[PDB]
Amino acid sequence: AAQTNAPWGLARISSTSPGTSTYYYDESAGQGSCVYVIDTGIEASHPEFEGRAQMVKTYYYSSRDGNGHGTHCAGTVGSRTYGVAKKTQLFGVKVLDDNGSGQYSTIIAGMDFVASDKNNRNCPKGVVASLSLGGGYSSSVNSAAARLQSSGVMVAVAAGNNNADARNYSPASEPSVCTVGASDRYDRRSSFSNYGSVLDIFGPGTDILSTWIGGSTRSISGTSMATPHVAGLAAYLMTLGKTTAASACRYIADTANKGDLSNIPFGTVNLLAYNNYQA
Ligand SMILES: [Ca+2]
Ligand SMILES: [Ca+2]
Repeated sequence: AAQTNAPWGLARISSTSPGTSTYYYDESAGQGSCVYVIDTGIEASHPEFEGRAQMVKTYYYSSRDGNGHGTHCAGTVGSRTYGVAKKTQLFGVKVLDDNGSGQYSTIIAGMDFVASDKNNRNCPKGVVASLSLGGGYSSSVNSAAARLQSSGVMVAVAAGNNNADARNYSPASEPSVCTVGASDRYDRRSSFSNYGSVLDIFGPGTDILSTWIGGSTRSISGTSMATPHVAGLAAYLMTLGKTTAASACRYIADTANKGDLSNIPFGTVNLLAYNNYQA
């Protein structure tokens, strides 16, 4: 299948070179997989989700996304127009308030919730969790991410936007999950992206168009945006049977575009997420 005039990030993950505008993907499109977006919530009623999104848990007064951030990330995972895996099922877990903030205890609870809740869902091709959040180092937050991964969920997390070594941020610094940096449309490391040996992979993160609240769209930047590209790609690959939740991060790194990025510090991987599609 081919989506013409796609957002640049989608085109980039289906190309060996920058500058293309078509997103090439297998029609299966993540059908049968499930992605939990652990964030500010998801505007499930947005036409772009086609009824495939639902809120399953909130830690605040409402399950509504009053911010936009969660809806944007969910859109990059699985919206019709802006999504990597266009037929996946999306589950929203609201651990961040409408200002985009949350305590570590709540974020941890949200991860442990997903590890249990997945056992109640029909996700035959597998389960992914996308965490576009983080803050300073916490061994408890890292431990929760490790638990979620261990329970059989592919965990993708943002590297952070401090232009620093991600070793000092959580859950970015947990080695067992998939830590995602951001790149721009000219194959440069995004100027804000964290780096370091704990990074597993890069995805598109600068000027990413996706869904927003109020049934709208907008373009924003961050490692928050790169992370759902990788989460969606994992769901897509799991549906194709190419990999499993336990080894998807490794498989994505193995099959990535290598050496394409510039402004990568020595010691950080030069790997860009790639779906290896061939018609
Ligand atoms: Ca290349
Ligand atoms: Ca890792």
